[PDB]
Amino acid sequence: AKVTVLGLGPMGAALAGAFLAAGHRTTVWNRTGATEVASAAEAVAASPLVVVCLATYEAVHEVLDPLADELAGRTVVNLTSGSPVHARETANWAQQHGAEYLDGVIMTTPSGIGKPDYLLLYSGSQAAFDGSRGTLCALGEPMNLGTDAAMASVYDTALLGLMWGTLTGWLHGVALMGADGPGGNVTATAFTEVANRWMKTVGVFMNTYAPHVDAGHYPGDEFTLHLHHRTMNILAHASELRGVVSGLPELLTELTGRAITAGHGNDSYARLVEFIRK
Amino acid sequence: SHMGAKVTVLGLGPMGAALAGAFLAAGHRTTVWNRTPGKGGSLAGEGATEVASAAEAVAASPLVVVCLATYEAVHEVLDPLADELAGRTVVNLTSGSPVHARETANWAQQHGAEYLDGVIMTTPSGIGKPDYLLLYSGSQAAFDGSRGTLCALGEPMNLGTDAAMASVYDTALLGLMWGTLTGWLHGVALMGADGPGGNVTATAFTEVANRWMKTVGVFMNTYAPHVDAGHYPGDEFTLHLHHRTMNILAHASELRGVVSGLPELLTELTGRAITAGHGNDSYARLVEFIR
Ligand SMILES: [Cl-]
Ligand SMILES: [Cl-]
Repeated sequence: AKVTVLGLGPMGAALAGAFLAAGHRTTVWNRTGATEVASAAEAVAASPLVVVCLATYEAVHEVLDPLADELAGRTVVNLTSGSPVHARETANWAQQHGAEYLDGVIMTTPSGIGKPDYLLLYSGSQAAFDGSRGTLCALGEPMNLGTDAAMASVYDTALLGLMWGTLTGWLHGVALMGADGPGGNVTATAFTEVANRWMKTVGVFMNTYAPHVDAGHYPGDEFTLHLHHRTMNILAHASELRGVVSGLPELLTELTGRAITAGHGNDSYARLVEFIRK
Repeated sequence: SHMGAKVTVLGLGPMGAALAGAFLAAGHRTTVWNRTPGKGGSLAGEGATEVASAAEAVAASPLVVVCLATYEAVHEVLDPLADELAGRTVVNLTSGSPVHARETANWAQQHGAEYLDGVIMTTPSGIGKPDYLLLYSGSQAAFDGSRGTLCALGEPMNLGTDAAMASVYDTALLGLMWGTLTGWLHGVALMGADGPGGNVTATAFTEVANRWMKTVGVFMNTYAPHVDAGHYPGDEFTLHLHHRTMNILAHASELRGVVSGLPELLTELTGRAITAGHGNDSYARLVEFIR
């Protein structure tokens, strides 16, 4: 399959190599076995699928706006990182000039491209995703978020916050396990061996609590917010004894405490969405 | 019927009665006791033997599983049975402190009982299900000799030889759970909010999130040797990048009215690491800034 990569930076060059490794006829172009052309006009003309990874959405428009007429009948997969509004604006512009627009985000570094274990998230034209999915598989596992092009930007930000939340609880537990004391002086590798098994149950919690959020009904069942707050105060006590100062226990008891004061102690953790949202 | 291994459960609260049922369902000759009568339920009809005294329950099995309200109650029940427990295996799944676990273990060693201190990483309805964890620490002889029976409750993991480890592990794993779930709630509120690419349901985001947690699990496994080595190479995701992308999350959350305190925590923690000159280092370098 013919595919054009616009932008051969660290990530861009990784994407072009993934297409070549997967047996695609690849044309490349950079602002600074692949067939490199000297102009973006030539690159766009060489393929019906044009993948874009530029530094900013401003760079995307500076390169693509002069090519407004050349893009009719083509598919534009824009993996550039940017805001939800810029993804929507580029989607509308592409729709104006007759191009199928898929906005995407790469959920790994340049060295993760080509490996099918890393995710790339796309949102926008469904005909583009379905028609291009086999080619996009060269870069990693493709997921279709839906029809709104701006979804990929929001998802990346929301998934990074989930990652940092996980990693901050992990680092807190690592220091907790490493501190001197009875049952302490455990290495981070030993703790993480158990932690990664435990993450299967944490994933079950998230799967259990998402319908709670959507329904506005948060049955506490066997793990009420009373018990969360109860055990969070033990974590804060243990952390103060073992010298672990991460700010997490203060965030958690204050959040649950506000929900308890509101009278929702008999609810599940998902009720706490009402206390971080507007 | 019930010709499997003989096991006693002390304590018939919701969790203890769940443990007894799981032993029965696996076919074990199960003797049960509770500090107050009438809390056996359908256990005796399911094949268990309820006895009136803890001394009688202890003498009925070479494996004694303990699940009471507190370690105070543990000590009150076990203290009079010092000689009765000599030569037996005591598996104490009561929730408590590392010191109480250690006090109980040292008492057990004093009187000739093999002691495993454990924690159950689920609720009573999770006992006997799939992939739910029970963590044990203490006597390796007890773990290896009792493992086949303990599998009736859930997936057992041997944490090591220090009996107090299980208590510390439970507290550390809960913090990891709350950190994950608070970042999840943050993403839920971020995704559901108005705006381009928004108004996404929590269920839709979570299906994507549960795929993403495989990569997040790789980050933890990658960073754990960093902490143990004291060497935090940033590679292609440095603390500089973390901090810069955290500011986008902070501004995006501010726009969409998501107020979790997570973004301020992350930028503050990474900010001190960069000010100290470790911006090129990995996320694992931050362990020195909470230690
Ligand atoms: Cl670039
Ligand atoms: Cl009790």
